[PDB]
Amino acid sequence: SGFRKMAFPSGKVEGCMVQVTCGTTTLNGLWLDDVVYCPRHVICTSMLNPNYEDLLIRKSNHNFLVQAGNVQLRVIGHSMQNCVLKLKVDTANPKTPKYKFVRIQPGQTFSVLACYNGSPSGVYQCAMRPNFTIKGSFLNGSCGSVGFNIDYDCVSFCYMHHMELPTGVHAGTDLEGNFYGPFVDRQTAQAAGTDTTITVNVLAWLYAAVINGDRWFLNRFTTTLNDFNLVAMKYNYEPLTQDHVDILGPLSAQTGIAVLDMCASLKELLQNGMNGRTILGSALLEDEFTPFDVVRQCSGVTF
Amino acid sequence: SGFRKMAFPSGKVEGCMVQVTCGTTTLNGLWLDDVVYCPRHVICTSMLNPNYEDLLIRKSNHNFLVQAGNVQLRVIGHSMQNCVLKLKVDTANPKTPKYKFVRIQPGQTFSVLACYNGSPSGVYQCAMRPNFTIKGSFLNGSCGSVGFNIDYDCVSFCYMHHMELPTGVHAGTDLEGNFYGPFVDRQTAQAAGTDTTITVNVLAWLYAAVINGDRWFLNRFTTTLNDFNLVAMKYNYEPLTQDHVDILGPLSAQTGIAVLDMCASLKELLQNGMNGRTILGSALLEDEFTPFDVVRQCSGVTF
Ligand SMILES: N#Cc1ccccc1-c1cc(-c2cc(Cl)cc(Cl)c2)c(=O)n(-c2cccnc2)c1
Ligand SMILES: N#Cc1ccccc1-c1cc(-c2cc(Cl)cc(Cl)c2)c(=O)n(-c2cccnc2)c1
Repeated sequence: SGFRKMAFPSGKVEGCMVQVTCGTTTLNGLWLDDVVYCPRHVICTSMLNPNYEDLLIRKSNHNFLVQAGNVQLRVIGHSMQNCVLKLKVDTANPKTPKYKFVRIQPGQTFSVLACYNGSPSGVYQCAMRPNFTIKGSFLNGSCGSVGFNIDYDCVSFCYMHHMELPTGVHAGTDLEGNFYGPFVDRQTAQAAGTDTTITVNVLAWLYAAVINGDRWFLNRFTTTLNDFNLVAMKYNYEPLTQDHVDILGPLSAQTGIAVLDMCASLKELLQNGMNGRTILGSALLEDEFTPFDVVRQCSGVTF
Repeated sequence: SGFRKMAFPSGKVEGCMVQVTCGTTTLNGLWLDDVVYCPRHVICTSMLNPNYEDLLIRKSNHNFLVQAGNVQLRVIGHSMQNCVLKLKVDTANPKTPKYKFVRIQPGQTFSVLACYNGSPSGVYQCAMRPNFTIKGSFLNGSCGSVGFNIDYDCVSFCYMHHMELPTGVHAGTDLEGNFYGPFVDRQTAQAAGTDTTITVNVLAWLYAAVINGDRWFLNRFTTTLNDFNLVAMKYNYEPLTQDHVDILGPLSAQTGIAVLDMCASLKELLQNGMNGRTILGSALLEDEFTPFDVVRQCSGVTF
């Protein structure tokens, strides 16, 4: 029993982290096979309106210093794919895991391995917000740190860190260099859009709570999907879809509580608050656990 | 910016996890050099009053099946140190990190690598509670999972998981087999004692909040250590010591807020609640971040 914000074991990713230096800028890169991936803004000198095509044409391989621990890797090629720089190196990473690159949907969670100067610092879990920012923990030097999920022994990379926005939340790309959200790797007035709460995740966490013995929020009522969504939109929650209801199926079956029954609990909680009580140690409704996350942690999958 | 419950990178520990099987019982072991450590209750058949001296005398080396991935390790010796079994194996772990064994004080935090059948599942952070339990996330099969801190590249192991108590919290030992708290590895009526909140940690997290721009709880007042402790004891908080005040020094200096000034804020928060506001994303006062944890994450140390 118990329920914690749990990240994936990070070792397979630690073995891929390197330091990329271009000029006076240093950040992190991801070394898989004979290629190092990193944010293309490593080539900028500080930026208002950079032309990265021009900036990269003016670089050579010798301008890129890649260090894996203390061993310097020799850069033998360099190209640009969207907002990611790919540096071909002359030796393949002997620690390359089985991996793939995936672009996730908002509401999905992943583990972040925060890194500085190519050295892992810490691991934590977060979600892709509906407004395509993440609420991470990132200091200067963290650019190029990656987010990932692990299935079997395959690492699915889904995030590379590029920027902190003015509100202190974070923006980045998939491993093909495409930003999540409307953001651009430049200094402009861009800001995080209005966010919403991830309804299906909140319901997943309520199921997690029941599995762990928190039942005080349950009630005898059921609601209709349409009438629940009426309340969801009023409290700035994402609409619940039949896809979401179907995804909550296995948890609904383990606990014997129908999805629309649990929706009636969430409506009550939104309308009345918790009256000084807590759920799984929280005084607010938690929305960064997916249904998969709840089953994984409350049933026990390993990697 | 940002502030997350951050665990240490787990890879150095993943390389040490193995499966120990004795009879029909399977759990996890920790393989360092040519020794595998695991909870001694792996030799029990289910237990009301086990005599582990008798139970171990009746075992041989061949009763212990140790698997590191798929490679079976040959057990060449077996002994008992307090509540931990030590199985000498015929090959040293090639992935042994620089390590040491430490026994921590209540209020200290560590990362847990939850494991099943020798395979890492997930990593999370927790604190040793004042009542010497931890609020972990542990399913059947998790015994022998370890907790640790990492400094430089040295892993300090401080917890091995032995038991879930009736309230769903967890009990275990240091890596020398000594339980934290009064617990015993037997089936009895033992229960978690009354817990308290870790005051110095709460203050550390309030400093973390200021560093991250949450200032609404600050005020012009200061309190005396004695008058603060008067309020602490009323709300079931641990007494604040001059050692604690001194430990909060560097954070007090970075923010320019005196410890006893911050204590006045905490008194106000205990007496009045938050009035619907949050701090670092929480609606309750968080107490599982040490002062070291705050400096590490708000300043940037790596390993
Ligand atoms: N690492 C690194 C680094 C190294 C040298 C120089 C600058 C950086 C950098 C650059 C950006 C940035 C910001 C914008 Cl608005 C647009 C663009 Cl293109 C890049 C940034 O956000 N951070 C950062 C800081 C804190 C948390 N998270 C990310 C650090
Ligand atoms: N693994 C494992 C395992 C394998 C085979 C048989 C039993 C176990 C076991 C044994 C104990 C236990 C409990 C008490 Cl009260 C006293 C003693 Cl000596 C041991 C236990 O608590 N768990 C457990 C369960 C859930 C979360 N965390 C810990 C699992």
